[PDB]
Amino acid sequence: SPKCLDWWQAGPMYQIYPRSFRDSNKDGDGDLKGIQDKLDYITTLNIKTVWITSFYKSSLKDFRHAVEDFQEIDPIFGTMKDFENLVAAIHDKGLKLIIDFIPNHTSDKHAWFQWSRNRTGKYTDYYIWHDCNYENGTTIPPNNWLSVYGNSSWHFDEVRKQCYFHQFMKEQPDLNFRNPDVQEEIKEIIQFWLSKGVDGFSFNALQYLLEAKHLRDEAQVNKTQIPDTVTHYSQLHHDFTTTQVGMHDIVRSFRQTMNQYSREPGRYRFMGTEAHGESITETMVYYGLPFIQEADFPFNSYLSKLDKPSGNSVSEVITSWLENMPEGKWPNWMTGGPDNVRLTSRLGEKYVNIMNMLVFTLPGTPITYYGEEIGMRNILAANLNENYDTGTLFSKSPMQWDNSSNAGFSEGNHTWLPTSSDYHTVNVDVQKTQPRSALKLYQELSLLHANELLLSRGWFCYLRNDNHSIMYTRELDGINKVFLMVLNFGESSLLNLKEMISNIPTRVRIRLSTSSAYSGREVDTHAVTLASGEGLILEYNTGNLLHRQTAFKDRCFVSNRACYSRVLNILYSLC
Amino acid sequence: SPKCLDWWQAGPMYQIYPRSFRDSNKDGDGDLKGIQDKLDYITTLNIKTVWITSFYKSSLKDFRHAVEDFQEIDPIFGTMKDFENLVAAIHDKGLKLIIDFIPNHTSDKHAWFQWSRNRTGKYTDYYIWHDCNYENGTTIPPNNWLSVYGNSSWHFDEVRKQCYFHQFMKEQPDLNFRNPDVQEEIKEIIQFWLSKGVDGFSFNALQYLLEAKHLRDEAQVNKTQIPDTVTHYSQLHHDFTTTQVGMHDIVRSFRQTMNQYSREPGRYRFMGTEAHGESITETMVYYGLPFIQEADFPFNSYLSKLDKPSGNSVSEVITSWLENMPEGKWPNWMTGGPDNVRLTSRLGEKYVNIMNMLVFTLPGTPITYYGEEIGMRNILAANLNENYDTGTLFSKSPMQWDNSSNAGFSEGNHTWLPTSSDYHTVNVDVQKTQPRSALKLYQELSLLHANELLLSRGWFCYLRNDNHSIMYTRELDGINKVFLMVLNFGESSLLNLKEMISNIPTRVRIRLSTSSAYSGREVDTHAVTLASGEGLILEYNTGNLLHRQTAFKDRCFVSNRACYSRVLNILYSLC
Ligand SMILES: *[C@@H]1O[C@H](CO)[C@@H](O[C@@H]2O[C@H](CO)[C@@H](O)[C@H](O)[C@H]2NC(C)=O)[C@H](O)[C@H]1NC(C)=O
Ligand SMILES: *[C@@H]1O[C@H](CO)[C@@H](O[C@@H]2O[C@H](CO)[C@@H](O)[C@H](O)[C@H]2NC(C)=O)[C@H](O)[C@H]1NC(C)=O
Ligand SMILES: *[C@@H]1O[C@H](CO)[C@@H](O[C@@H]2O[C@H](CO)[C@@H](O)[C@H](O)[C@H]2NC(C)=O)[C@H](O)[C@H]1NC(C)=O
Ligand SMILES: *[C@@H]1O[C@H](CO)[C@@H](O[C@@H]2O[C@H](CO)[C@@H](O)[C@H](O)[C@H]2NC(C)=O)[C@H](O)[C@H]1NC(C)=O
Ligand SMILES: *[C@@H]1O[C@H](CO)[C@@H](O)[C@H](O)[C@H]1NC(C)=O
Ligand SMILES: *[C@@H]1O[C@H](CO)[C@@H](O)[C@H](O)[C@H]1NC(C)=O
Ligand SMILES: *[C@@H]1O[C@H](CO)[C@@H](O)[C@H](O)[C@H]1NC(C)=O
Ligand SMILES: *[C@@H]1O[C@H](CO)[C@@H](O)[C@H](O)[C@H]1NC(C)=O
Ligand SMILES: *[C@@H]1O[C@H](CO)[C@@H](O)[C@H](O)[C@H]1NC(C)=O
Ligand SMILES: *[C@@H]1O[C@H](CO)[C@@H](O)[C@H](O)[C@H]1NC(C)=O
Ligand SMILES: *[C@@H]1O[C@H](CO)[C@@H](O)[C@H](O)[C@H]1NC(C)=O
Ligand SMILES: *[C@@H]1O[C@H](CO)[C@@H](O)[C@H](O)[C@H]1NC(C)=O
Ligand SMILES: [Ca+2]
Ligand SMILES: [Ca+2]
Repeated sequence: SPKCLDWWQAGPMYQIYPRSFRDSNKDGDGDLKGIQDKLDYITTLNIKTVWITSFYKSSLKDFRHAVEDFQEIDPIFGTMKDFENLVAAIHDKGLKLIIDFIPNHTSDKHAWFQWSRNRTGKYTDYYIWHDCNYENGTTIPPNNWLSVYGNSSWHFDEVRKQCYFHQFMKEQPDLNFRNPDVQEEIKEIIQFWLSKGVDGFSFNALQYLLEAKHLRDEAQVNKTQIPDTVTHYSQLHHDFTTTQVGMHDIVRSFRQTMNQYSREPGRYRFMGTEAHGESITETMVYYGLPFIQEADFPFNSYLSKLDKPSGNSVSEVITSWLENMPEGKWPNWMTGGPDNVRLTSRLGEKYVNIMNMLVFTLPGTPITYYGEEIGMRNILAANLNENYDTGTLFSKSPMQWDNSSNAGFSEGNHTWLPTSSDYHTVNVDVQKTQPRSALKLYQELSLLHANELLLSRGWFCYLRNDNHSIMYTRELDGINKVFLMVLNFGESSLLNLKEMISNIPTRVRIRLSTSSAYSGREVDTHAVTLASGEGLILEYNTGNLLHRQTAFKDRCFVSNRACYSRVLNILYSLC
Repeated sequence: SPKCLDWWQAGPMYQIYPRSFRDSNKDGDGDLKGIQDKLDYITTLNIKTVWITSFYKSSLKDFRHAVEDFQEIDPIFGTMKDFENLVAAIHDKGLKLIIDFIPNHTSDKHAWFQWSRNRTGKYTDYYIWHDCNYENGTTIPPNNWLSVYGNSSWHFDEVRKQCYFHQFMKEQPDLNFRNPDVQEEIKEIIQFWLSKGVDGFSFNALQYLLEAKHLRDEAQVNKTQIPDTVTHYSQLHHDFTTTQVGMHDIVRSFRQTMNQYSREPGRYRFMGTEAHGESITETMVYYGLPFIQEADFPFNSYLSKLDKPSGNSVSEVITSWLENMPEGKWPNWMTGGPDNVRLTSRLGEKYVNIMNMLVFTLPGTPITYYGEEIGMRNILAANLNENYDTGTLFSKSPMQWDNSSNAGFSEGNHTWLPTSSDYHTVNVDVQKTQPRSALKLYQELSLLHANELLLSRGWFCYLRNDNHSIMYTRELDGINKVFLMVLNFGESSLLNLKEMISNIPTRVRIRLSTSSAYSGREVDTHAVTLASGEGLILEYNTGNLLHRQTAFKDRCFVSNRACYSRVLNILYSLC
């Protein structure tokens, strides 16, 4: 008898950017009270977890953040009581809530830093201070290290008369995780939010926690370049400021703090991490070891990087994640996020449905960014008098609920960001009346994913794939039924499935289709037609399963194998 | 009720260089059968653990080693049966046996390497192979990395037509610990020796297990130096070939393999490591974490580095180890070893006794190198027709047992190394007849250390120290007795102890003294005389202990605090 799937394994996650979900008090900024009013809509999506990005008291709301108090709410989002009412409303709905945590830096207005730049007490080495020659407005940094946004990562502080370190903007001084006073502070921040009932954290920017103690220069990517023109982050090799040797042991103490709150059954606290962008073998380290426990999964954002809808492009993201993942770990598929271009603008409107069908039929936890379920798109321009990253700001446009003032988001006259011009046709109210929309298909896949027992605990055998088409099967032993997903990223195709499967009848029934005209229509596997961005979930009966054979041992995947008993009507792991 | 001390915590360790202990078959090389004949002498020293350095089948017996078979014995030392008879003899004596393990490299005659240089099967990537331009006997290495003994660490292999990596000599190709086939091989070597009854391992050269995958050049210590004259290891910064990010996780899997054999009580398997030479904060990482288990202790060889007998020199080694050590860990004190100059030649013959008294009264496990108990010294010259390191060879001279042929070591005409000329006066037989010798005092400290309950579980308060004198106290709460160790590394001293302690009577009795004339003589703490290399263990009665006060909270140390009950007659941890 195998162990039940945890709540973070069983249902999709829904990532919300709280300043753009729903506005309650007519001021143009979303708030925690507005998320509580729309909890009913989240349960129609069969969502399991709500993931709210940062809402702490912040002096900078971008550039990975500048938090002035890790135990407070920013005023625009509400108060501490408004958050406690939201958590009670989320739990009584049967949902879970995970929140963003960034432990790397603070704001230069944090009380810890105003005490540190004065050498007040034990706060003197909460940050990384160093002597640097400064005069006439010019400073000589202790080394050639560059900030992620590009300039010397050392900044002179006139009060302390030294230089402090920052990986990000100068408003974001880096905390010193080599001393144990700072790790006790972060330990107390975790315990404060886990006490309020938060079901887990998403830790971001963990690869920047530690830097080399010797403070030696980095090696330039171009060896023969004049050292005074090195100002771009991509012009250096980052061997001393990223993923130092003691970094994963700090992450493991975060996990051990969260184990104190995850003992009682039903209240396991989730831990997730932002993946290393340029390396997938460094990402799989966060999965932990057979004897050392770490993150529950690192968030896989490699599907949200693709800017060309190709068959070989998607196929490569899938196999590379499942090949490198440790043996019995849980995959996850994130097709969009706050800092990448929305799916409709990146790939095209004809690919919205095919992409919802992909992440819901792959093995693991599908993670959904708000607006992706209705085919939302990037806004073309904005006018913001606040410090934001204009390269990534346009995917945070307010949610489109109906055809009304500000797409039914604010009920005021102004919103912090403009809504898309096509909210008259693309909105939640309109899409849930028409029979086959982007929102309707999402609700059919979310419901299918919930109660199938074949998509949640079934094997995954990835069949061959020419470009422009992806095929794979989900199957469990004692079920006598398999799902066959055919996804066509090409211009068209009329392909023969009897050649490819060799385990398929001549008449199979269509369980679901993105075009949605094939409601329950049967098809003949001799000649199946796929119209350039269409996907089918075929369902039929068979005994000879694909993973039993020796030809497919290499391309079948399962997290924890468990056969099914038609007699006893239970999963059992002995098989 | 606190947990009992393990066998590696309770008694001293005795390090034996097996080729120089005792020769059985007249061939001039010590063997495992010769160690079994002298087990009686090891129990007169009250030794708990025997530590035998490497004896595997080796093509190179120095330069950290070149092993041709990790599951065989070198012929000069005996056979597999001779080892099984030695382990049975060691256990039936009540002793433990730990052995050396080096997992970094092999010999170029290993079967794994003769299969790897031919690309035979899965052995093709057991080692680190790379393409390099070779012609006319000259080779262009893949980067500027240097071997520890100084030259390019890449060597061209004519059969494979590539370059292989070696941190040490070219006869020692480095294993590839990034693939899992090699870590399964080392896992099976550990299980093979733990099955034979070996009670633990000493892992050496663990900081060299991993190297950077990118193979980028190191940074020169002298930035403006011509790159073709960089041939010394000390001319580079070793950021890519030493202590890479995944190294401690490989050590932790070694520990987890040894936990399968350490479950039954009385048979815990010890794990020790060779310390990082130039850094003490990197050494304390091997102690592990509160939640991740690693080495039981890293071997502290900082006492064996001192080449000047100074009071401030010894005092600095002691405080730096106890300050940086994690909270409840076990210290260890190694005053000599196979690769450093013996204690008599490094400091002087007048400092042999004072150094035995130091490591036996400090808190932790004292580790003894064979010959140190009788005041052995380095030989002046040798004539070896084998590849050895002449800089460190002279501390491996054969053990001096009596005034006979070859100091009673071989019973043959030749020995692999000559014995010291002064074996007529310095030998075990002579020293155990005269009343107060180096061997006699060692047996009194070893016996005192065994059954005292104050030196094994007592606090350690390090009192003030002018140069030329070291004072410290060992005390437990419910015992009503304290030991006061006065060690004089200066030229002479007549010091007043009533000024320094303020808890001491005017008449205290001498428990032990290196000069040994003070057998049971009482002394007056008004004027105590110490003759330039003398040490006293003073013993008296008091109630107001030194660690109870607030002035000494900073300079008292204990591994696991536990008071003593005069009524119940047990240690209890609630105090
Ligand atoms: C580093 O910081 C400076 C701070 O001013 C940035 O400034 C640019 O400076 C050049 C001339 O020195 C101007 O032509 C640019 O207009 C400045 N930038 C802006 C946005 O006004 C500089 O860009 C930074 N280096 C980076 C980001 O690589
Ligand atoms: C690395 O940088 C050097 C110098 O910046 C580049 O070499 C050329 O140097 C001359 C100097 O007189 C410049 O006029 C050229 O513009 C430089 N070339 C380029 C492409 O910038 C060298 O090419 C750089 N290496 C690269 C770009 O790989
Ligand atoms: C690197 O390896 C070479 C291999 O020969 C070592 O050789 C020395 O070479 C110089 C001239 O090239 C001779 O004068 C020396 O006598 C050679 N050494 C010996 C021991 O004979 C060289 O020393 C090595 N580099 C080191 C060890 O730093
Ligand atoms: C680093 O190396 C350079 C060059 O090897 C040293 O600079 C001097 O360079 C001239 C070149 O004409 C030599 O004649 C001198 O002998 C070099 N000086 C020395 C001390 O070797 C530079 O000094 C070195 N840096 C050090 C040793 O810190
Ligand atoms: C700055 O320093 C002064 C004196 O050094 C101190 O009185 C003041 O409280 C400090 N400011 C802060 C914000 O700690
Ligand atoms: C003052 O600033 C100028 C900038 O042109 C600089 O060259 C000079 O060294 C500075 N001198 C002092 C004393 O700060
Ligand atoms: C949507 O809103 C517009 C303006 O508010 C209105 O004219 C239109 O009738 C609405 N749509 C429907 C279906 O009622
Ligand atoms: C919003 O602004 C409009 C004019 O811009 C004004 O007529 C209206 O009263 C405002 N609404 C609120 C709630 O203040
Ligand atoms: C060397 O290679 C040949 C053929 O490639 C093979 O027959 C031989 O066994 C190899 N030698 C060793 C020691 O494996
Ligand atoms: C041969 O060796 C000489 C060494 O003087 C070298 O200069 C030359 O490049 C080499 N040529 C070939 C073809 O190996
Ligand atoms: C030690 O050995 C020498 C030579 O074997 C011998 O002359 C001497 O008497 C021995 N010492 C004692 C105390 O017997
Ligand atoms: C040792 O060598 C000597 C001469 O060097 C010889 O007389 C003696 O017999 C040898 N001993 C043995 C055991 O071979
Ligand atoms: Ca940092
Ligand atoms: Ca290695």
